[PDB]
Amino acid sequence: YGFSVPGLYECNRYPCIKEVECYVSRPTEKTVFLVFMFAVSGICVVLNLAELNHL
Amino acid sequence: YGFSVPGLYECNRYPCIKEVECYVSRPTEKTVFLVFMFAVSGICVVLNLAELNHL
Repeated sequence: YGFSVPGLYECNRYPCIKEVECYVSRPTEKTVFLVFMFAVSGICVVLNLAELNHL
Repeated sequence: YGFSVPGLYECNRYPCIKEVECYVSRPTEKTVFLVFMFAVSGICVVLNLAELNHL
């Protein structure tokens, strides 16, 4: 997924003719959710590594 | 105009986004009309040249 959800998409899949432009819903909220989940998962990873090192 | 009227056109003029496809009305009749007018004009040109040469 990367780190952001763009508001525009360029699509060239059949049956679309040549290349078309499509528009996404709530890109900003989805970006915020993505970043927050990444941060929480990183914290979990750090704590798990600390535990493993302690063992 | 050339010698034919194609049935499809590819257009990339503002405000159209990128390139779009457009469809023409009665391409075959217009092609026939174009060729017929060209032939008649050519006959007229030949006759006029013959007259001028005679003078």
